[PDB]
Amino acid sequence: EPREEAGALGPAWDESQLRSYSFPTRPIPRLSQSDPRAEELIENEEPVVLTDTNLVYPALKWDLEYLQENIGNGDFSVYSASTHKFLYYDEKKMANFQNFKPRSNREEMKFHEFVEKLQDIQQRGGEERLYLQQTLNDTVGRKIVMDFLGFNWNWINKQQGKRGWGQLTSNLLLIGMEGNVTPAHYDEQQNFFAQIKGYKRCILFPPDQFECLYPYPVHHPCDRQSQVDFDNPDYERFPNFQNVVGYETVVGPGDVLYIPMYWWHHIESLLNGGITITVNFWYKGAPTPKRIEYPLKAHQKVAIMRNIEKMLGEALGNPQEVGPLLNTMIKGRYN
Amino acid sequence: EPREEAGALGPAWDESQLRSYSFPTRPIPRLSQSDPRAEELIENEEPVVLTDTNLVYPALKWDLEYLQENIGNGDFSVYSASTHKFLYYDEKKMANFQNFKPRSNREEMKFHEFVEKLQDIQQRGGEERLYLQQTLNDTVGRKIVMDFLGFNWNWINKQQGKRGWGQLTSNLLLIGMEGNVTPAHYDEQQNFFAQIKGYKRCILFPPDQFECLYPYPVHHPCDRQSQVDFDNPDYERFPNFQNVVGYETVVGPGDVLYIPMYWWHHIESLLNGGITITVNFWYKGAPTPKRIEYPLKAHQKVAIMRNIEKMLGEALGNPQEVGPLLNTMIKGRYN
Ligand SMILES: CCC[C@@H](CC(=O)O)C(=O)C(=O)O
Ligand SMILES: CCC[C@@H](CC(=O)O)C(=O)C(=O)O
Ligand SMILES: [Zn+2]
Ligand SMILES: [Zn+2]
Repeated sequence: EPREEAGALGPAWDESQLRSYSFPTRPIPRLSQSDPRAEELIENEEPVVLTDTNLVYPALKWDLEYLQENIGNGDFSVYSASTHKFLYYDEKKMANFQNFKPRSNREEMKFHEFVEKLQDIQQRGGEERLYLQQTLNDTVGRKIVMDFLGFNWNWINKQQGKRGWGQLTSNLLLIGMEGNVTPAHYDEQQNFFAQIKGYKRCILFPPDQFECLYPYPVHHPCDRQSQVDFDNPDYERFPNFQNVVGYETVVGPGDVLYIPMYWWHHIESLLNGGITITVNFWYKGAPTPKRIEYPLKAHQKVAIMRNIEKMLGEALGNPQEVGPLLNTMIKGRYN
Repeated sequence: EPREEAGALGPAWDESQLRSYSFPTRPIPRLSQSDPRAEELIENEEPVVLTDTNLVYPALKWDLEYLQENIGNGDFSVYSASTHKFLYYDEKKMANFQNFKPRSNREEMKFHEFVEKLQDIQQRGGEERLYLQQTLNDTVGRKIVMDFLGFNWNWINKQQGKRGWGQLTSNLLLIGMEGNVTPAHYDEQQNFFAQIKGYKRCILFPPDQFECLYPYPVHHPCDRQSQVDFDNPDYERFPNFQNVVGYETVVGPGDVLYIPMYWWHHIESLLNGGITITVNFWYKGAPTPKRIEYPLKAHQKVAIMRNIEKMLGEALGNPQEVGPLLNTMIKGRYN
């Protein structure tokens, strides 16, 4: 249920701001960084919302006005779409599938241009949607650098060490409009998802629900994204989606959600909730141990399936032939 | 159609001695060793019956009496079955499938014991069937050694050189009863199949008919054998068997059939034709070239599929899990 803001300022959100879907869920635990149960969840690669890390405490003051003045004059990737769904697609893989035409259009612009184009839309009441997704880099201004350095690196660096993870891969700056949705997908890296402004509903599915969520082929641009339209699921093509069960939570300013590697997640900025701001923290996972302990974990089987698809594309000399060969291998032999 | 024996001795066989099957066929070419078309077929890895190689000319005099006196006192593998079908099974793989109970029973016996047990069956009119399949080795007697040395090694050694094949792997001595059948299967080595006594109907299918013949899993004992009962094909499980087209021939004494590597073959000793004797010649194929030329040949795709199944069994730690994972990879993603 919804949490209550301090100072009797009422519920920060209410259930009417959540989109409706076909599957059940149960809540992700919301715990203190000092709670041993929170450490055991992260250790066991299960999601947990940490409420008091102060991970991005300096960034809680961030809003569009502050950022525009201080984030510098670098280029920012801004996506546009006529729908609320911002399906991610790999442009490098767009050669393998010349019949894929994305629904989101990426435009590279300056931050003040992003703010203005957002102002125009709001002014003219248009229905176009924007999502700014840009990796933080050197080009940011001095005050953002100061904020960045003020993150709680003491806490997250200990997490990185305790879990044996690799190095910090990148921080993504995410600024979306109310109602924006990132469809279900999984990432190959560990993720601390640090909410700054507004509220995001996060729905996670463990890696052992691969069978229910039907990722695209590895060579398709939407590799790692679910083929299922959560708003109109085709149960004839995706029958096991009827068995999908999620882990759900709403993160607000100051919350950090641990999204373990290979865990599916569906992320939506609450309806009529204003703009949302997030910074994520992506780390390479721990190295695979020399002695493989059976039985394998679900995410290890996912990794095997990915490797098979990759190698089959290399060996055949064309990713389009992967499907036919795989069918030939199984029809009447393993099904 | 049937060939006519020299000396006006009538047709060596007639169509009534062939079992009836559901698929069409067209004849394998019967050519002279000196015919350039025969060399081009072997070069292109297509089957051909060579009528005049003299490959096993010294062995044409072989019969049971001669062999019993001279083949020595080594052990011979003799298979028994209540059916005409002698389905091959790998005993080393019988651990992976503890629910597989073979229909053929292997007994290790002396050659005179093989002749006697065959005599008893004939005497009592029993319906039990035997198939002697034993690799020729050092234990054979002096007269068999003389015959073996008299094979046409000049011709076959040139074939081995011209085609870049590996070394001779083994010679199999095959002695079966009339009506005996070796069900459809493919071998990973090149094969010159040298008929000595009696007649065998050989039905071959190219490697690109993998989809129609439904081999067992690689880890099953019947790896490389077809799952289709040629006498009662289950078209619900094996629908593409209705599209199978074979290459057919009957080999007699003095014929040599080139069975290219990975080509399916179904071999049956003609009905009411007496005992059959064959010696085959298995060679490792040429090495795979460093630069892979696309498009791939059919047998290369078969090799890829085999390797995937093998690696998936190693990686998962259990061959029984290969099927489930492969299904998970494809359901709703590549089909
Ligand atoms: C562009 C990726 C951002 C994010 C989802 C979101 O907040 O809309 C996500 O999927 C992740 O941090 O892994
Ligand atoms: C045991 C294998 C013998 C042979 C078939 C047969 O003559 O019954 C075959 O399949 C081959 O030479 O490859
Ligand atoms: Zn993600
Ligand atoms: Zn064979």
